[PDB]
This record gives sequence, C-alpha cells and structure tokens, in this order.
Amino acid sequence: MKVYLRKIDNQILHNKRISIKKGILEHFFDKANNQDEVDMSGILSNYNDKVSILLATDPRLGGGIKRIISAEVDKIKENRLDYELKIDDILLFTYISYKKYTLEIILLADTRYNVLNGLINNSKHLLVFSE
Amino acid sequence: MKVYLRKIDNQILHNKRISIKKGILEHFFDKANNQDEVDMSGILSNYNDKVSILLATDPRLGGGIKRIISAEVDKIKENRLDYELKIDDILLFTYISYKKYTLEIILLADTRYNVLNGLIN
Repeated sequence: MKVYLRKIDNQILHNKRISIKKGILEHFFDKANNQDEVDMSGILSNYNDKVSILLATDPRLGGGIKRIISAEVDKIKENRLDYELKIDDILLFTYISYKKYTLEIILLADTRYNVLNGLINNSKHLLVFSE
Repeated sequence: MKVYLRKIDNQILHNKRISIKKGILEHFFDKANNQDEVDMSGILSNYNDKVSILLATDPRLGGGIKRIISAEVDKIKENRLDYELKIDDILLFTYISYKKYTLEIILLADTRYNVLNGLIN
C-alpha cells in the first residue's frame, strides 16, 4: 500500500490546484504526463471525480481535486457544524490501483492526527510505503 | 521524505532477514543496484552503520542491518529487560535524504502503534 500525506496551507486553501513535488509525481502518481487524469474518491462522501496532473510551471493536481475535498468537508460539517478546511489539517491520499486513489481529511481533532503529524515532522509532504 | 513501515512476521523471524520487494526497491531505496550501500542509524541508539541492498540469490537488506536492529533492541532492553523482537512489532524506516536512513522499532505498547498499524491495514 502507499499513502501520501499533505498538510494544508494557505496556498491550497486559496488556489484552485494543489502543488506536488516531483518525487510525489514519480513515486505516488506513477510518473504521469501533462494533462493525464486519475480517478479519485473521497472516503466519507464516496464523491468520485477525475483529478488532472498539470506539469506546466511545476507539478499540480487539478480537475476535480477541490470538489472532492469540498465534498469531504461537507460530510465533516454534518457532525462538526462549525468546520472549515484549515491550515495544518492533513490530506491523506491512498493509492488504490493504477490511476485510482482515495482522499480523506485528517482533522486536528482526529485520533490519527498526532501520530500522522508526528511523521510529517517538518515537511509538508510525506510518502508512507508498507508490504 | 518518506517512510517505510515493515511489520515483523514469521517469515522475517524464521528467515532472519528483511526481504526487499520490487516496489520498495524502486520508490524507497531509489532503484539501488546489487551491493549498493546506504547509511542507516538506529533512533534510540544513534548507532550508525552501512546497510547493503543485496539483490543476488534472495533480494534482501544486508550488511549492518542486523547490528542496527539489535542496537535498538539493546536500547529497548534497558527499560524492558525481557524484550525481544517479536511478531507484529513494526519497523519504521525513515528516508532522511539520498542514501541516508534511520530505523526505529515500534512496539505494540508504543502510543504510535495503533495509528501506524492502521495505515498498514
């Protein structure tokens, strides 16, 4: 299994597309080419959409990436009435199969947060491998 | 950076080695070739050694890997004398930078264990 952890920052909260480093493009998104697409779905919402790899300037996720995130935020708001996606929340991407992924938001309040935040340490990006 | 989580199982204990699968070789050990070495230190011990990637005959970690693991075991034994590496303990490898790694044993009782085991499963 492989997982990609990304901490939310103002650039994500503001921009329409999330930047990723080259290591992530190769080791997690399978060396994708510009304008390639992968399927991605949100864990709480089962909202599924197409997310694009944009390699101009630097590697970025686009397409449906923010709609998936927003759908997950919508599910969390059902239980956490006053919740907005915020800085230092963690995005957890799971590789399912080739060009298929899942996405989950790890809140500060989540029981997994301290350990996952512990692993991310200083970076904003981390790949976690197992098996 | 990246992290590789390897649960101790009966194969590791029986075969007395950490096998290397193709995906881990490519994405965590940077497509190392046979006999390439990386630096690796144990977290609790700060014991530093060289770990070889041995692809001939049975792909595996080699070189100093056994000395790093036991050095961590020895640190754990300071506070739990009967501790031995056991099934379901988790090996936490961290990629620091190119050819440079750290290793830590996560026991069942470590407060990090349940969350890390959750990722594995």
